[PDB]
Amino acid sequence: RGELLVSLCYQSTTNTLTVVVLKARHLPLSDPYVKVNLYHAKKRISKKKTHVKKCTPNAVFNELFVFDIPCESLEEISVEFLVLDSERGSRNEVIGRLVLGATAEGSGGGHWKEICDFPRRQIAKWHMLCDG
Amino acid sequence: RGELLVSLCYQSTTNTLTVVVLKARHLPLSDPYVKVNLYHAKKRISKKKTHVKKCTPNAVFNELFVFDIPCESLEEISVEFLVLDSERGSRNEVIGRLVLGATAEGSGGGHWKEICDFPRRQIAKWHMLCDG
Amino acid sequence: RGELLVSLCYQSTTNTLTVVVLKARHLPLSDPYVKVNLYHAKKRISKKKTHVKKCTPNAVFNELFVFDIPCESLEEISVEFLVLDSERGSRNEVIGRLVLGATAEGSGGGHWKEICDFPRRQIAKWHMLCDG
Ligand SMILES: [Ca+2]
Ligand SMILES: [Ca+2]
Ligand SMILES: [Ca+2]
Ligand SMILES: [Ca+2]
Ligand SMILES: [Ca+2]
Ligand SMILES: [Ca+2]
Ligand SMILES: [Ca+2]
Ligand SMILES: [Ca+2]
Ligand SMILES: [Ca+2]
Ligand SMILES: [Cl-]
Ligand SMILES: [Cl-]
Ligand SMILES: [Cl-]
Ligand SMILES: [Cl-]
Ligand SMILES: [Cl-]
Ligand SMILES: [Cl-]
Ligand SMILES: [Cl-]
Ligand SMILES: [Cl-]
Ligand SMILES: [Cl-]
Ligand SMILES: [Cl-]
Ligand SMILES: [Cl-]
Ligand SMILES: [Cl-]
Ligand SMILES: [Cl-]
Ligand SMILES: [Cl-]
Ligand SMILES: [Cl-]
Ligand SMILES: [Cl-]
Ligand SMILES: [Cl-]
Ligand SMILES: [Cl-]
Ligand SMILES: [Cl-]
Ligand SMILES: [Cl-]
Ligand SMILES: [Cl-]
Ligand SMILES: [Cl-]
Ligand SMILES: [Cl-]
Ligand SMILES: [Cl-]
Ligand SMILES: [Cl-]
Ligand code: NA
Ligand code: NA
Ligand code: NA
Ligand code: NA
Ligand code: NA
Ligand code: NA
Repeated sequence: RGELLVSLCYQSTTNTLTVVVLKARHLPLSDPYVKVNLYHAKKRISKKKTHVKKCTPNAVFNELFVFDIPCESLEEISVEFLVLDSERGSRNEVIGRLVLGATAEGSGGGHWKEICDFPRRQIAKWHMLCDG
Repeated sequence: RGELLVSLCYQSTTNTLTVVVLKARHLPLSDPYVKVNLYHAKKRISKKKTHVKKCTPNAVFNELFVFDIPCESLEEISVEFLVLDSERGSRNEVIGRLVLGATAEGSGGGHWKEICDFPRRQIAKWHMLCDG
Repeated sequence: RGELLVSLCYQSTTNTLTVVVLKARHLPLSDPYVKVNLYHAKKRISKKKTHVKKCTPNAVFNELFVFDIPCESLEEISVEFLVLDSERGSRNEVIGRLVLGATAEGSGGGHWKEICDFPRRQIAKWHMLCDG
């Protein structure tokens, strides 16, 4: 399913979280874009999406987004990244998915821990994409 | 007048200020670029400009600039951002303006305070543009 | 030989180094790209390259790379940047070179010192390119 490079920074004193969708590579040619959903517990509270890159298994997005965090910490916040193939005339297929959050299974888990442990530091990591 | 997303980082021990013009959105189609002027008190001491994005109310610029700061603090330094419409054959019109500095009125004010309070941290914020 | 703007951040607790190739200017028109080699002592342990920008003495690359550092510090690590002209049908010529490392001669030297002195801070600097 490929890999996705993302950078996040938690502005702890101002309750914002900045998320940069940097690049994807080794995607399963597709016309990728990335959708970013922000959840508070299980409720989606915000969504963003990048521009689409045409016909390529590797795509530089470089898109920074700013999220408002409606609570005093990231404990119940999670971020969902969806790499989708833009296709006219049909529903866009999910190429891969990545979740970061306090209970996220590994990759996503450690990156989120670091984000919470180091507020105000932008941290970037490559993650393997899962089925979505 | 739209909005402009910018990130700044004050390298206090080396007297440089890095300014990233990230994106504009909801611009009043125009062919936007952004000009960045740096002032020490009321004297312009440096200027930069981005490339132009063609025919669009939303534009990803992603342009980082490095400014030399000729004094030991940011107390008398201010940064002026101008979103302009590139038009051949006439003076380019100012679509909107944003000022950050110690006496700047609100948005620009708080972002600058944070920049001075947190040297070496890159901080990004959306700002409403004013008439210019 | 022109100049190259690069930003680096040493994630000291996780042994990764993030390197952003931002822009080149005043290049000697060429079709520039940048190759980035990582050395541990004198052995190349990783390599990356940007996309190429066509026919221009100034080029925005904005490419972030993540390097694994196989040791506990940056003492014996160095990073080599090569600005090359992409040319079909012949070996691509090196337009300029830049080295950052503990024993690097000046520019590269001070930027690397700052990188080691300020782990987790992304630091950006313009450097003059040398013959390569
Ligand atoms: Ca808190
Ligand atoms: Ca498609
Ligand atoms: Ca599926
Ligand atoms: Ca000072
Ligand atoms: Ca125009
Ligand atoms: Ca006006
Ligand atoms: Ca160490
Ligand atoms: Ca060429
Ligand atoms: Ca040579
Ligand atoms: Cl790889
Ligand atoms: Cl979607
Ligand atoms: Cl969705
Ligand atoms: Cl929503
Ligand atoms: Cl939706
Ligand atoms: Cl945003
Ligand atoms: Cl937290
Ligand atoms: Cl990584
Ligand atoms: Cl909006
Ligand atoms: Cl202008
Ligand atoms: Cl002006
Ligand atoms: Cl000037
Ligand atoms: Cl001028
Ligand atoms: Cl970009
Ligand atoms: Cl600059
Ligand atoms: Cl200050
Ligand atoms: Cl904001
Ligand atoms: Cl110059
Ligand atoms: Cl090469
Ligand atoms: Cl090489
Ligand atoms: Cl290698
Ligand atoms: Cl090689
Ligand atoms: Cl990489
Ligand atoms: Cl070190
Ligand atoms: Cl510099
Ligand atoms: Na939000
Ligand atoms: Na579709
Ligand atoms: Na300057
Ligand atoms: Na004009
Ligand atoms: Na590596
Ligand atoms: Na060649």
